[PDB]
Amino acid sequence: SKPQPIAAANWKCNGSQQSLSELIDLFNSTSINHDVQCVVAPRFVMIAMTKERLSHPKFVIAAQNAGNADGLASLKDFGVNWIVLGHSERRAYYGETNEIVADKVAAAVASGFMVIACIGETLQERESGRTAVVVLTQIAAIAKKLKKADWAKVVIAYEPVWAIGTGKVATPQQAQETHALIRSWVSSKIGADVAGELRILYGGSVNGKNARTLYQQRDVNGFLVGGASLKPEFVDIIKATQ
Repeated sequence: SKPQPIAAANWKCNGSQQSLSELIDLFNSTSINHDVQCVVAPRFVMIAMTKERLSHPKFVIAAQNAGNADGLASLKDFGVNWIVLGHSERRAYYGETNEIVADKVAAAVASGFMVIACIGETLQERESGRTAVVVLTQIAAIAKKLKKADWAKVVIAYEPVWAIGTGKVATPQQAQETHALIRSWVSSKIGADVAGELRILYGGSVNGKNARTLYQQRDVNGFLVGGASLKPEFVDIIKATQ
């Protein structure tokens, strides 16, 4: 049976204090009837106001990236206990190595954070048939820096770069193939119980209309949402996870 689903909002640099405060009031006033962990990641300079205003018991606040000693101590002091590491984008755009993100996941877990690590291929890798190789390389790099017990604090988000902000969502079939491959590797290499309890979320052009038929697939455990998370339809994406 599936582990607890997650619905995560990444606001990037978008929204004013007023527009974001309207979304928070909507979230606060929503009755959620099933078991789900909801996550909101505001820009750094909006973390304090979000902290003060967000009250729903099924919601936690996350930071948008954390590159060690430095900012981890600061975020921990401020009450923030989740981080979202956007590696598929940073790799594609700037050349960020797989070892860098692996080291960040390990350092965050050792400081007590829950971590959503975003892994994924480029348009060019997908078209050349290399999705499996690319994705398996990323998960393997992360695993090298972890011990078995650490996996309880890790969540994977499959976020192919061609689906981010483009309007081109993966089909339920494409998401299921990738999620199944990741889980299979984890079962063989790390352990069968670890694999069964791992959350694997899908991200890239998720919306209120397409979320339900993505969630039905065997190995999909929730969503990472960018553009549509700045809109009332985020509540529909939460409801799609049952």
